[PDB]
Amino acid sequence: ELFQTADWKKEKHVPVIEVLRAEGGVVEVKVSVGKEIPHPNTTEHHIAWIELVFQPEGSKFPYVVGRAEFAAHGASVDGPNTSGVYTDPVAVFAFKAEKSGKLTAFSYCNIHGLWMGEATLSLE
Amino acid sequence: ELFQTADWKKEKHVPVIEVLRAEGGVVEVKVSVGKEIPHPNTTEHHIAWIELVFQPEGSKFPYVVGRAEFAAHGASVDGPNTSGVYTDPVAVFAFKAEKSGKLTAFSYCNIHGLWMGEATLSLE
Amino acid sequence: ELFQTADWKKEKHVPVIEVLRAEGGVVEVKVSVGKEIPHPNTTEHHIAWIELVFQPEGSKFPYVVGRAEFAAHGASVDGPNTSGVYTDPVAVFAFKAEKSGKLTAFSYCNIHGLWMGEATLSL
Amino acid sequence: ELFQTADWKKEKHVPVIEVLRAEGGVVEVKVSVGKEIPHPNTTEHHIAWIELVFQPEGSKFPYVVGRAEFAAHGASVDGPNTSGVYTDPVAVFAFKAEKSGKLTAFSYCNIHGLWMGEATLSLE
Ligand SMILES: [Fe+3]
Ligand SMILES: [Fe+3]
Ligand SMILES: [Fe+3]
Ligand SMILES: [Fe+3]
Repeated sequence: ELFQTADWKKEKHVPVIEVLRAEGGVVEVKVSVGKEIPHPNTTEHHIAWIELVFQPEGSKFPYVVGRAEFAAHGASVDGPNTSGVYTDPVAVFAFKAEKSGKLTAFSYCNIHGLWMGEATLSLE
Repeated sequence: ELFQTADWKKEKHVPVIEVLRAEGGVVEVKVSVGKEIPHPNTTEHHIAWIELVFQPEGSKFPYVVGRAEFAAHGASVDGPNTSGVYTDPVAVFAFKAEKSGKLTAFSYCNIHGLWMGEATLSLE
Repeated sequence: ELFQTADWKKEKHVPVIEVLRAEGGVVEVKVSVGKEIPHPNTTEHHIAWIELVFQPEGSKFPYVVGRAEFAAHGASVDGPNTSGVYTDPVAVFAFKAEKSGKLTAFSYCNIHGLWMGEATLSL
Repeated sequence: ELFQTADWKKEKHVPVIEVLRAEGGVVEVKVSVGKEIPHPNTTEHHIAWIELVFQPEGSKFPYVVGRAEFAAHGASVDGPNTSGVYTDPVAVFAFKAEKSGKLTAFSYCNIHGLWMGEATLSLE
């Protein structure tokens, strides 16, 4: 596939999905790349975005929940890696849901292609 | 002007910026629309996105930090407002920042136009 | 498989890729959904975006070329399907390329899930 | 103000709006940065996106027509400016429009901040 699923040893790209809460009709999911072992974030090499998808049990189709773009990577008029602003690739999606189902996240590294992570959403 | 800046009495559109955390050279900034008086989120009327901008003091130009798209609004093959999935218009942007500066957020209601909120990041 | 690849009879979802120009590696690629048999575009049911990916031959990784979001679906303060403005799901991606390779397009319908189309770029 | 409107001399940033076609109730609008004098497109410096907004005359609010992201700027595992792939900052937006009205375009250079362009759609 275009969508890579297994991280290499020394650099992490697979978007990791953490269900922070799922009860009372409401869900909070954090998705990150390189949470424990940071991926580079330079003008030349960085994670550009994460998109989260959710398919409720019994829904014939999945739904895009949302997308987070990480847009600052240090560039400035003074050269690459000079602005002191770098957006970390971690996003929090809050959404209503009524059933459990499957979470899929996609992410993109500007030089290492496309990536997919997956997790079950158990709604209390 | 195109970017509206003062809420109306009954429905809330101005994006609200909150610094949640600033430690270790990383800032976490929450942006939300309607945290207190919730904006509608239906198939026909919803907040589509929030974009955050940061201009460090002394920087000649502002930088986009990132953009969050809130993509689920209830639509399904069964009709509007039936999928049970609605993305809340709240995002958290985690970024490296070296200096105090000005935070500006833009947001969009699909029927009520474009909006802007502003806040100050003070690092000392 | 989240990415559907085969259209239904009555409603068209697969992003169709047309290379308009590939000369001197100045490349224009049009991508559309429902070009000949239009997909609905209402407040309730529409194509929300198309994304184009290109992997040059010899490149170990693919690159996102760009993404086009189609944001207007007739919503207004007067009700659904009243603004008079609807964005058609067609985009043109202009880019430079040095080698031939593989194009992949992705698109999304707010109710019928995710879709993929593929084509070859021959410079 | 954040949205700059007047180009410098050496380098063009203002997005230029052109109505290419208007028939059958559908309008095609091209928006580009640097069509005469091209803006740089390097791993370090590039136009990242253009967004188009349309407000039909008599409509109390504007509508975002759509957004185009130009995501490739030469980065590869071989270093900056080595992939062979660069996305030109030109987009075409095709949309149904019933009425004349005002077109606004926004664009972003990753080191030179935010930009605005304006034009009139005349349908008679
Ligand atoms: Fe990487
Ligand atoms: Fe509203
Ligand atoms: Fe559909
Ligand atoms: Fe520039």
